[PDB]
Amino acid sequence: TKSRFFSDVAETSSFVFAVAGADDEVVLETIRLALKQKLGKFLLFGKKEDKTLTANESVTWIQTDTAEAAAQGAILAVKNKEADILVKGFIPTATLMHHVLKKENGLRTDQLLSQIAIFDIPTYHKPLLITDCAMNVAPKTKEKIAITENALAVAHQIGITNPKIALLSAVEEVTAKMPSTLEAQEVVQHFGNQISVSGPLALDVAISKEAALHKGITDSSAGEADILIAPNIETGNALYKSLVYFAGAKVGSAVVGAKVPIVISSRNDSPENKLASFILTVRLVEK
Amino acid sequence: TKSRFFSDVAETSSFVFAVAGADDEVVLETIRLALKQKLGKFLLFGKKEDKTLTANESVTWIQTDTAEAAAQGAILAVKNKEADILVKGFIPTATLMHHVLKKENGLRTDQLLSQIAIFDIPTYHKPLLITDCAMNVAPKTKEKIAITENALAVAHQIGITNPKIALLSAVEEVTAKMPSTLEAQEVVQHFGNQISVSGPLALDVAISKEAALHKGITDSSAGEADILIAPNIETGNALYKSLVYFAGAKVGSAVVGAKVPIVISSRNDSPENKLASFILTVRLVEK
Ligand code: NI
Ligand code: NI
Ligand code: NI
Ligand code: NI
Repeated sequence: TKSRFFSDVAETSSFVFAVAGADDEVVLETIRLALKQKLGKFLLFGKKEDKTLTANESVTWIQTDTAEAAAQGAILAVKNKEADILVKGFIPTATLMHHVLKKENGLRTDQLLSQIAIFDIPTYHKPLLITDCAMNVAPKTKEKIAITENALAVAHQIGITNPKIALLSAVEEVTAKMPSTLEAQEVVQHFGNQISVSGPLALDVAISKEAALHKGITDSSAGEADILIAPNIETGNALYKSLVYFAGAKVGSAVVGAKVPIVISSRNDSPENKLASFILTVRLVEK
Repeated sequence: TKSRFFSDVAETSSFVFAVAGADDEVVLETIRLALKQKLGKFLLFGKKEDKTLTANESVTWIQTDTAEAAAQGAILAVKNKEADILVKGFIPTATLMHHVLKKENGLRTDQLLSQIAIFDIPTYHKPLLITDCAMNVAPKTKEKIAITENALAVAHQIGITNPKIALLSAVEEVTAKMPSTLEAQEVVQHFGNQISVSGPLALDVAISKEAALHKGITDSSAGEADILIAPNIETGNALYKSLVYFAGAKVGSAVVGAKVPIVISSRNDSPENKLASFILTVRLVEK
């Protein structure tokens, strides 16, 4: 038997999702699913109301004929404590973040923003957090620190014990030929022994006891990573997708580091994984 | 029912493997397995003979007390047409390649060398080639071309029809923020319509019809990639490992682009996957 982050017991909740661009089924489907299980309530900023959806007592529609004003309103709702979670609707991520990063809008803090995802992978025995798979493109040491910090906050917020973090690379030898290894090393040195952080580690070493041993790695944090820190966006994303498409993984994803959790789902995500993202952000709301 | 590259019918063969540093079980185990099914014959350059192994009529032992001379002999055996396949034994990859790349040793050609791997993934329906997962660290456009060229040669040599190639990235929007996308684009433009090459593509788009459609990608080469070209080593390697450790994949791997196929297996690989690498290189030998 394994540990699962997403159980068959529906998290319920009264938190408010502000949806920036509540249009198109790719956006609405997830909202329906949430309502079905009462995951929370919704503030919808959109062009064309779905009056079959907005009849729900937990739904309120805010007409916005502009993607600009759609992001703008959803952002302000959160700023004013009217919504707990920011959700990107049918608009570009660039448009949402342009407003999210606007300091006067008060969502930004000192932290780098980063995407993070939590996976239930049937061939793993516990939940796996992977970051950053969708936002930070080529983070260097400083950014990787912040990304790891955000991962830590997330682990703590959602009840992952004392997480084992693995800075991912292609090898565990630190070499000038492969900067990801060097940056991995310097991230590890930032934290020292404050947390269980290690790397550079290839993936096998990070999540397989057998592989570690075969590579002469003898501790008990190897093969048990709770959090992987991608070396670059392409690695994080490939990994994310292989888990979903080949490993049969269930995954919830969010952008963290702002005053509220942000959902930024992609067009390809299954309704189930997009719901899972809602659930994750609900689990991330600390009052 | 799916197509499998590695069948239950054992490829047999009379080709000769030259093993550079035939020592330690991590190296020998694979050789035993090959012998069991008569995959081919062996020229072993090693420190300490295994006389239980070398009694085999298909095995000949060449005493070498140096990793240097171990690589050196295995290389010369291939140069002289005494062996068909070069296998790295219990020595560093750096030591093997130092001799492999020595032009006077005649293994090198005009081509970039690259690692490539062929996967049978139960949740995919046909074999998947992924490159480069272990050698080229940060290939740019020129290198990615060569890598793709090597992939093409490999596809042709092993009977993969007209392969669909996908230049992998985190997104399909080409942007200056993410050079992998730009380089992907320029690789695609090198080939034009000579082959089915496309990208930048995130992984979902490359190997899932459903995902492509969800992203407004309407052809019939999407969701059917036969070959993925990694944007960088960390992505290729992560992908390789997730397939093995999470997707239950069977995988054979080789370094290609030299006069003979080269096996460079890692300490963590299962004996089965290492055998699979032997089989792949047997399949790669063209006389
Ligand atoms: Ni606490
Ligand atoms: Ni520091
Ligand atoms: Ni032909
Ligand atoms: Ni060109």
